[PDB]
Amino acid sequence: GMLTGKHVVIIGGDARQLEIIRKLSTFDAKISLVGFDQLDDGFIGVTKMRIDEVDWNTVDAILLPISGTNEAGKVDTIFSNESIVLTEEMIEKTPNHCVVYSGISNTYLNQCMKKTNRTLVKLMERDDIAIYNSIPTAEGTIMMAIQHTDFTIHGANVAVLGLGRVGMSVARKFAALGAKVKVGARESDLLARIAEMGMEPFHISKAAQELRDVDVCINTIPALVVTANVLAEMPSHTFVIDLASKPGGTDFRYAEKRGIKALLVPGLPGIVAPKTAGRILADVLVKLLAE
Amino acid sequence: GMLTGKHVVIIGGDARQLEIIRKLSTFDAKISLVGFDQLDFIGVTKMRIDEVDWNTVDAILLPISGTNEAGKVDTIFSNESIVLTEEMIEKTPNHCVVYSGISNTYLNQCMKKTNRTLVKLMERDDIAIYNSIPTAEGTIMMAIQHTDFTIHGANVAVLGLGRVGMSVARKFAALGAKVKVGARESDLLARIAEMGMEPFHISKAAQELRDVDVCINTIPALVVTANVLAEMPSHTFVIDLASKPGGTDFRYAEKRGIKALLVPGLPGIVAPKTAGRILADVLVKLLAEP
Repeated sequence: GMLTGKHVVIIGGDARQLEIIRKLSTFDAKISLVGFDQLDDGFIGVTKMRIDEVDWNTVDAILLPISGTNEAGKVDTIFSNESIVLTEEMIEKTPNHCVVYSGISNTYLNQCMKKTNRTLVKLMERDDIAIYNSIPTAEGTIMMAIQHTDFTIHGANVAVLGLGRVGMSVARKFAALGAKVKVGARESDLLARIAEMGMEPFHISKAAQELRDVDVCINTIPALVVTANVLAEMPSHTFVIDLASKPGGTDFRYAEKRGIKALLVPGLPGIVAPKTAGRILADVLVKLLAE
Repeated sequence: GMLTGKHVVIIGGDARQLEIIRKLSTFDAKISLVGFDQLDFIGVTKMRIDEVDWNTVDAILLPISGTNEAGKVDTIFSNESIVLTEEMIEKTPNHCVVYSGISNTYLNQCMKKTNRTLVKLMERDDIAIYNSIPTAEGTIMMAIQHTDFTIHGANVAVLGLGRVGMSVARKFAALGAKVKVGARESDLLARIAEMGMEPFHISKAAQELRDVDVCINTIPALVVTANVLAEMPSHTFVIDLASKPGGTDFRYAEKRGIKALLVPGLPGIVAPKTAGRILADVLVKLLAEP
């Protein structure tokens, strides 16, 4: 009865959340479930409701999707067509010890927490979770690159921008699939690592020169790197997949203008491996809530 | 190795034909295009089937699928109906070669009766191996798309280590799946081991596929039998890449509730430009031979 006597509100999400809802249930947690009216299924301890029906002063924890909220406090859900906004007013009704869990945050969300004096846990800041999550993200990126190109990834020129937690997983998989992979980064240790991985490193400051023959470009850097000048030198058929958190790292307006297909693609793990991704979150959540 | 003086008629096709047209134009072949009135290409003459100067055609290039049993030639670049008849073929010079991917009864019989040579490009080992690449990509794309779990760490079986199977297995292994490959011949079982994968004798499929998440068939024989499917996990996804009717008992699969798909044409679906380039490269060589 790990989570016995604990009350959590689960607000929105995707298929990943189904794994979280299930595990928390089995551990005897009380669960108020918002944004899942389309969810035909039932679970022990789970009560579906509207955000305006939540009993805030008894909630030990608020579980938001990996994406958190938007700048207006709006929470995404694929299990309802209903709008869900998480306000400051709601959060202040919670007990002092109430903790909010997300994947990532933003200014709006960070500001709510700030002013309401509530703790916020951004699960994606845990390098381990971030690394595990890079696996389905890469899978989704590969699936997309294959789907949206009229040529094979095998033998194509592929650039990955950034050799962080995701970039490292993404680049490795394009290479293992037969792409000629080049990775852009600023840090010398990272450029060294790229070389060690048998890939072609380049200093990120030379993107414009280095991307002129690239067929597929995957951005992981959370900053404007795929600028107009970069885009201007790219082949007309290039596919840019931007994995960086909104607004990403691409001049989408310019890409569009010069006819380069560029997409900002979040939530890939929820789309391609929701069971795997969700169970990972569920496992960590059970542990964290049980502290 | 130019094709100057060569007259080729390209009848119908799809996006892969665009790359064939482009190579041939570069190699200076004279090209009559039938069923592309919606197109726009430099160095080509668009026309109707009924307008072709057969008397001077050195080669007829058909879609990968050839024709229907009535001689109909499909195209996505025109609303015009096209049927290649014996009468047309008969008026080509004696040396005229017809190129397709595969053939059928109609085509085989036109060729027999007119005494013209037919080349079925899909039968070539080189073409088969090149095409295995976009096939493997399509397969990976599909496996990723249809599963709620990562392929990384999943149990994946590939049946057959032939032309297609080797490429398919290699790519799932690169993706971090735990890959087992079924084959009959001891040399292929050896190769599977050398590739870092788990081999198993094809005759033990029923037994070895009891814990498989994704099963990819490449064997053009009934190997994913009722007995095999009856032992597999309920959630298993079967992708059958073997030529029709494939190598799976789809009717038992369906009743058993096992997801099983017969998936032809991956190269044309996921990479028609590469598929077209592969065809173009062989075609320029074959077309330049005396």
